[PDB]
Amino acid sequence: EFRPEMLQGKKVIVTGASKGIGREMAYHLAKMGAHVVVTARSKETLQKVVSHCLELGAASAHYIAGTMEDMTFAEQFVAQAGKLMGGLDMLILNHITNTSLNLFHDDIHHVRKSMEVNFLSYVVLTVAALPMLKQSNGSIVVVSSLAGKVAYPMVAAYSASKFALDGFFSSIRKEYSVSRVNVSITLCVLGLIDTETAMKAVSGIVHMQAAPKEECALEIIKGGALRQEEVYYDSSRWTTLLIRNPCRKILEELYSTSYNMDRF
Amino acid sequence: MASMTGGQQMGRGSNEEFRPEMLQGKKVIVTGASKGIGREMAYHLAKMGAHVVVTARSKETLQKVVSHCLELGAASAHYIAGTMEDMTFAEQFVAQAGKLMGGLDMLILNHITNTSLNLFHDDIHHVRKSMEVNFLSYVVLTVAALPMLKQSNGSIVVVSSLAGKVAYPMVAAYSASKFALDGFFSSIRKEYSVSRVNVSITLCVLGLIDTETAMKAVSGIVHMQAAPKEECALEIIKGGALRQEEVYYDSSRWTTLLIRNPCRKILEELYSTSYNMDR
Ligand SMILES: NC(=O)c1ccc[n+]([C@@H]2O[C@H](COP(=O)([O-])OP(=O)(O)OC[C@H]3O[C@@H](n4cnc5c(N)ncnc54)[C@H](OP(=O)(O)O)[C@@H]3O)[C@@H](O)[C@H]2O)c1
Ligand SMILES: NC(=O)c1ccc[n+]([C@@H]2O[C@H](COP(=O)([O-])OP(=O)(O)OC[C@H]3O[C@@H](n4cnc5c(N)ncnc54)[C@H](OP(=O)(O)O)[C@@H]3O)[C@@H](O)[C@H]2O)c1
Ligand SMILES: Cc1ccc(-c2cccc(C(=O)N3CCCC(C)(C)C3)n2)cc1F
Ligand SMILES: Cc1ccc(-c2cccc(C(=O)N3CCCC(C)(C)C3)n2)cc1F
Repeated sequence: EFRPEMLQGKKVIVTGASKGIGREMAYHLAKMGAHVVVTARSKETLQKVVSHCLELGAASAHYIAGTMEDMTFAEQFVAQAGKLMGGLDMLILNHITNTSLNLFHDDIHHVRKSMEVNFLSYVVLTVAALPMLKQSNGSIVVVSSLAGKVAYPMVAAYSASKFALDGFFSSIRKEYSVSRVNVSITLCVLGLIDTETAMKAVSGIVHMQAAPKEECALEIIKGGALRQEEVYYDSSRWTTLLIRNPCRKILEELYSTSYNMDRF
Repeated sequence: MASMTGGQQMGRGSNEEFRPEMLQGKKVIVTGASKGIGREMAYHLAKMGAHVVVTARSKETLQKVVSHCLELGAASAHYIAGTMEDMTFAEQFVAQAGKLMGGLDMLILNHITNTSLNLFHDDIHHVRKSMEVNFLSYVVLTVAALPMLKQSNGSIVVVSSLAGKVAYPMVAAYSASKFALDGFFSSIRKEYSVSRVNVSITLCVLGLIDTETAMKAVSGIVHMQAAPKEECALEIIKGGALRQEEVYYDSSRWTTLLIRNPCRKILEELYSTSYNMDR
C-alpha cells in the first residue's frame, strides 16, 4: 500500500525529465517532498521544471543538462547529482532517443543509437549510481513499454532496446538477490501514453486509447516505492489480463535449483 | 540434366514434415561456423547437398570445416574469415558470399562474442561488445542479405537462447543481446507480413548445449544435462527449412512445457486491429 509520505525526503534522479512522463514524475515527487535532480538535454526547459518543482514543494530541486549519447556525461551526472543531494535513494531511468514509427529498411544508425541511449546509458547510470543505492538500500526504476514484452511492427530498434533492458535488468536482479545487494529493480511496462511526443508519432497509424501521463507517472513512482519487480500500465483490461508471464517466473525458479552461485 | 529438370520439394505436408532434400542445392550462409553448433550445422548442410559459405575469425579452422563439408557431399563449400565486430566486414561478406553461390536461400546467424559466467559489476565494454556482435552485426547482415533473400523467398535463422526468453544471473550482457534479437526480429517479422516480404524469420531458443566452449564456461557453476550439438544443429536447420517462427530445443521436458508464451501471441493478435499500416 503506497503512501506519498514514502517519497518525503528521498533523494531522487529522474532522466528524460524535461517533458512527458519524466516531467510528470518530477512534479509528483516534488509534491511528495522529495529531493530531486532532473536531467535531459534542454537546459531551459529543465530550469522551468526545476522552478515548478520548488513551487510544488520539493525539499530541494536541481537539474544538470546533457546528452545520454555521451557515456562520460551519464557517469559524471550521477556523481554530481549525488553530491548535490548528499546521496541517492531512487534512480528513475526514463529517457529514450527520439523515435518515430517506420518500417525498418536500412537505418543501422538508428538501431545503434537506440541501443546506446535507450539501453547502454541505463547500464552506465546504474554502475555509477550503485554504491550510493547500496548505502541507502535504494531503488532502480526502469521505464519500459508493452513493446519491450511483445512485438509490434514499426518500432524494431526501439523494441530491441526495451527487450534488452528486460534481459539485462532481470539478470542483475537475480544476481543482487544472491549477493545480498539490497537495491530493488522495477521494470515498468507501459502501454500508449498521451504524451505530446507519442500522440504525434502515432497520429493516423494507431487507433487506441492513450492513458493519462499524470497517472502513468504516479504508477511508476508507486512501483519503485513498493519495490515491485514489474509495473503494468495500459488502458485495456485485456492487456492487464494477458501481459504477465507466470510461466517465465516458474521456469526461472525451476532452473535456480540447477546452478550454484557461492563463489561470487 | 539439371537444365531439363524442374519441380518443387515443398508440397503438401512440407510445412510439417522435414526432409533433408529440402536443403538440396539451397544456398546457405552459416556464421560462427568454425566450431560448436555452427560447425555442426555446416556439416548437416553438407550431407544434405547444400551450397555453403561459412564464416568466423579463424581461417585455418574454417579451411578444415570447408574440406570436411565437401567430403560430406556439399554442392559447394567456401569460407570467408573476419570478425563480426567490424560492420564493414559483415556487410561485404554477405555480398561476397552471395557472389560465390550466385544467390542466397538461407541466412543462419549464429556467432557471438566470447562470454563467460560472471557477476555484473562495471564491465561496460563487454556489454557494448555483446550488443555489437551478438545483435548489431545480425542486423547489418540481415540488411545486406535481404535483396537476395527477397528474390529467392528465403529465410533468416536467428540463433538465440533460453536466456533470450527468461532471465538468468551471470550473463546479463549476453542475455540483453539475446532479448534484443527477439524484439528486433519479431518486429520486422510483422513488418514483412504486411509488406508481403516473403522471407521467413526463425528464432531458435536453445537450452544448454554440449559445445566445448559452453561446457567450459559452466564448469562447477551450472549442473544441468547438456543437449547434443549434432541434434541441436539439425533442429535449427529443420526450423528454418519449415519456415517456423520459433524453435525450442532443450534437455528438460519442463522447458518444452513452459517456454512458449501463448499470451504474447494473443496480445499481438489483439493489438493488430488497433493500427493501420497502409502507407
Ligand atoms: N509515451 C508513450 O506512449 C510511451 C509508451 C510506452 C513507454 N514509454 C516510455 O516512457 C518514457 C518517457 O516517454 P515520453 O513519451 O514521456 O517521452 P517524451 O515526452 O518524448 O520525452 C522524452 C525525454 O527524453 C529526453 N531525451 C531525448 N533524447 C535524449 C538524449 N539523447 N539524452 C538525454 N535525454 C534525452 C527528452 O528531452 P530533451 O529532448 O530535452 O533531451 C525528454 O525529456 C520512455 O522511456 C518511453 O519508452 C512511453
Ligand atoms: N552452447 C550453448 O550451450 C548454447 C546455448 C544457447 C544458445 N547458444 C547459441 O549458439 C550459438 C553458437 O554457440 P556455440 O556454443 O556453438 O559457440 P562456440 O562453439 O563458442 O562457437 C562460436 C563461433 O562464433 C565464432 N566467433 C567468435 N567470436 C567471433 C567474432 N568476433 N566474429 C565472428 N565469429 C566469431 C567462433 O569462431 P572464431 O573464434 O574463430 O572467430 C565460432 O565459430 C550462439 O548464438 C550461442 O548463443 C549456445
Ligand atoms: C504500430 C504500433 C502500435 C502501438 C504501439 C505502442 C503501444 C504501447 C506503447 C508504445 C510505446 O512504447 N510508445 C508509443 C509510440 C511512441 C514510442 C514508440 C516512442 C513509445 N507503443 C507501437 C506501435 F508501433
Ligand atoms: C547460471 C546460468 C547461466 C546461463 C545458463 C544457460 C542456460 C541455457 C543456455 C545458456 C546459453 O545460452 N549458454 C550456455 C553458457 C555459455 C553461453 C552463456 C555463452 C551460452 N545458458 C544457465 C545457468 F544456470
